[PDB]
Amino acid sequence: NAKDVLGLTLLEKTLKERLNLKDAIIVSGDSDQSPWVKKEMGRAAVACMKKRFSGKNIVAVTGGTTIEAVAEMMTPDSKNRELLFVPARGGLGKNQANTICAHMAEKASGTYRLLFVPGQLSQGAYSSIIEEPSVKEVLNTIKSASMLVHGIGEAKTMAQRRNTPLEDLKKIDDNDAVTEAFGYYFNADGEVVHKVHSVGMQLDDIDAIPDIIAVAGGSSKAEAIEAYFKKPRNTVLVTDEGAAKKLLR
Amino acid sequence: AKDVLGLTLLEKTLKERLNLKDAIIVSGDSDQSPWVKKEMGRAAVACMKKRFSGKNIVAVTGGTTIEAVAEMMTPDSKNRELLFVPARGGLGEDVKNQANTICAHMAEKASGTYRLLFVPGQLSQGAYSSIIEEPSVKEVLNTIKSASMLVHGIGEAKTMAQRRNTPLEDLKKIDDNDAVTEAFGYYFNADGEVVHKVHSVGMQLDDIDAIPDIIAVAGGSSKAEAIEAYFKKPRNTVLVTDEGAAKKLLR
Ligand SMILES: O=C[C@@H](O)COP(=O)(O)O
Ligand SMILES: [Cl-]
Ligand SMILES: [Cl-]
Ligand SMILES: [Cl-]
Repeated sequence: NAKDVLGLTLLEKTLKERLNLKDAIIVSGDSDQSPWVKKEMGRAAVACMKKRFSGKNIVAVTGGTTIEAVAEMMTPDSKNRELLFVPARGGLGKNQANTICAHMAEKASGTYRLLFVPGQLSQGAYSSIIEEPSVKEVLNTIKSASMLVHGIGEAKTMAQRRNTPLEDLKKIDDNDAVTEAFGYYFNADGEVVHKVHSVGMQLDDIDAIPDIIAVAGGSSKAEAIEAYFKKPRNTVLVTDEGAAKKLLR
Repeated sequence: AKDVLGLTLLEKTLKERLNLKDAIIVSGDSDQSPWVKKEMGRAAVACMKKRFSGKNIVAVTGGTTIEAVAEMMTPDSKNRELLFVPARGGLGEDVKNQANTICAHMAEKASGTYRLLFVPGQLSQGAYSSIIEEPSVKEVLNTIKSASMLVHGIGEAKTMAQRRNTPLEDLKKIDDNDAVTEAFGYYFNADGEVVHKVHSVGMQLDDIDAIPDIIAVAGGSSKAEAIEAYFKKPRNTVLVTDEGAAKKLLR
């Protein structure tokens, strides 16, 4: 067996003993060194998604480069189950999840619904917009997600990449954020320390989603991945040896 | 990973079909996706390390697939002794694809040692008779006879004949005799029978019987027929391949 000779089976067993994980899927290599490893995580994640699909599916997705790799490897479902894709969230104050969710849907021969992309407005304007019947319909669809597919990032990297207010950068630093996922920053114990001003999915909502698949790897993410899974998330992690071996040794 | 990708079942099907000691299959098709050759390299390396003894004499062939094995080689964590030797040579490859080049790269990457052997293919009878008696050549031939492992590729006959410097007379022979696969300078027909042997120093086909660990690394859809034909006879070999080849073979 390939997974036996590469040592992945024993490694996945141990990663699941260590982290709060429903299951672990580890591909060979370190994506920080070998770019194509992101594509193999993509392949593995798609295969995992397809094993979990029910007859009808609403799949919420995030917008980072590893989820893009999942979209690129997406293929139509052999079982022809019904597939609607949506972004898990949209920022307030470009939505990259929108791009990913459209690409993934086209690749799966599914359908999708995107979130509005507003200019800079007052809170009152945003509050009025989210109650608009057309917008509310997409938010309710996101609330009904049967699956979430998301990345995990280093906190400082994510906060700098965005256009994060100086007040919030200080909050993020001062509260020792180390990891980021779906618009939330968490500390080393996996506790929320800051949330991006967003619409769509909230951390409390993940509890009710039957299938959550986190796709994240590379040796530079070992600490972020460990922190995120310091609490139970009922999540299957698709990762690589880069991250898994650095975490476990 | 292999579970969700269906690779675990594919490997069992392939191992049975070809009578292999083991089959290891990686995701995708190296004909569409170049990185897949790198993953075959990685899996081959793991395979080699699983089978290393305390002291090792590893015979290596050339070609771009074994070069990918070399590229993916890393030092042994158990720090076992590793000497790499080219299994033959004088096969008419450009230097970049010669066993003598690949063996040295693999040794470097493994932090092992290596022996050089360069004896080109089209020496006169007199020059060839004289060169094979030179101490450096005789010594390395003896080392090759002692190989504890062989790592080799498998090619399509036509593809190999074309890439190599193959004399007009021998192309006809390879074609007339319906060769469909090639390995370490032997061309075989669909039944795994030798139909043309390249004259060269070093390991001969009968010698592989005494090598206890043989790892064949070859993939891509274009190779399914060649892989099938090579394994028509018992080879006591582990095959490292990809979805591109295995799925087409079992089609
Ligand atoms: O003898 C078989 C190999 O040289 C095949 O070369 P390749 O790995 O470039 O296909
Ligand atoms: Cl790697
Ligand atoms: Cl991502
Ligand atoms: Cl839409």
